[PDB]
Amino acid sequence: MSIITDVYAREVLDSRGNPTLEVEVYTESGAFGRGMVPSGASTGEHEAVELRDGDKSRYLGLGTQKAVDNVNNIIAKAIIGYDVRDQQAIDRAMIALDGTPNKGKLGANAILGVSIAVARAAADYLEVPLYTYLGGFNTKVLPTPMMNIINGGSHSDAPIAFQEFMIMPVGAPTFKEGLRWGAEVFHALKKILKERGLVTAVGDEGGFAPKFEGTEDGVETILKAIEAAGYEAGENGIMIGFDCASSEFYDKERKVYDYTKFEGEGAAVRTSAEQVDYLEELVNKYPIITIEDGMDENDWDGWKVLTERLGKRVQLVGDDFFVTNTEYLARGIKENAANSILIKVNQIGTLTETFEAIEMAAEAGYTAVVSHRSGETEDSTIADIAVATNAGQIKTGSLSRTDRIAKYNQLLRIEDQLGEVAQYKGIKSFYNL
Repeated sequence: MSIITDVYAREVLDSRGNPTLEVEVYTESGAFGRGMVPSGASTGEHEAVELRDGDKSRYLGLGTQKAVDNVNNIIAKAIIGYDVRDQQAIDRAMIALDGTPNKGKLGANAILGVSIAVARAAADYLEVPLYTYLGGFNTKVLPTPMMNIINGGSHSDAPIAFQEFMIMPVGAPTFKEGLRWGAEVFHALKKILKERGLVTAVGDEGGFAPKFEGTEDGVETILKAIEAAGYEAGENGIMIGFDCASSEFYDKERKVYDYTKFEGEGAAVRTSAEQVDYLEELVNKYPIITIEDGMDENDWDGWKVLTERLGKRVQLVGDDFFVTNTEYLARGIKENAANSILIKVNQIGTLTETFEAIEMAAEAGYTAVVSHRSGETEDSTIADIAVATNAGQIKTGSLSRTDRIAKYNQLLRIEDQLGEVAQYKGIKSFYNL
């Protein structure tokens, strides 16, 4: 009755028009779950591998017919017959079935698709909301969102090194209001960009990549839009964060942060020690609450110095530093590097391992920030994961494009359902600080 009778994958498209897959799970009783998988770029060899077809005549080699076949031909027969509620047993079964460390045989996308589909089918079976199924009875914290409002780095032609600039409505009373604050600042910013004759078309995540003069111009324009929408810049209103993605401009063989990469030949070329100083400059100069990948993915002492210097004032998120991998998170914790981790579900491949990463972080006093990918789908599972774990934060995009807005809407539904029980922690989300 609760027993899984069908597991079926198919090829669909992500928010960038590139193939991905979805899986559907049915129980004998007819309970249904669908899991869609986002795109996963790979950073190193120590991460779940998304399986692509490689046939360059078709979708530029980005097809997923192989992963789909793996679900239908290998995984389905293995998993069919399990109770839909045995999430852990099922995920482990799939890890063993693949038998390789990076889930490269069956594909991390095939495995995750099934993991999510089973969880959602289980919730449907039990007739409870997904966050309840994942987290148990004590789910209640709506996440303070960090919203990608301006893009730099490779996602831009402006002389800015940092990949993302985000706003966080840490001063809002509820998620619903916080979401409105973000939306309003976003519309004010669009208005400001039009006035300056800058481009208001959006990137993968719904933000702008305007031809600013440099990093200071960008930040100051965000501050402009924050004031224009009528909110405070600070802990009582809206604060700012970075995804530096500094690995993208780290010279491995010179061991220095080379800004000329993205900011032209006048740009600074900084040693780790100087990288930490520049970040500190910005933190003193601006209402910065969070900084992601401020150091290089393998610059472990650089991370240690940064954490020593700002770790008590600022959230420091390891994204490529940790790649949702508890082996790396464990070392960060031991070595006092970072105080936050970016959780990308498909960077690891199962919900079970995902939640293990979230718990390891939390128990070390680190925050876990559930994250979108560049290629998204109409799925909003990470909304439920964020609430399920009372994580307190989420990173799921700017305030346009349904590939982002779907998560925000789902969060609205969850808040609405929790009623008086819902909590929004704002600045108190940062228990790592």
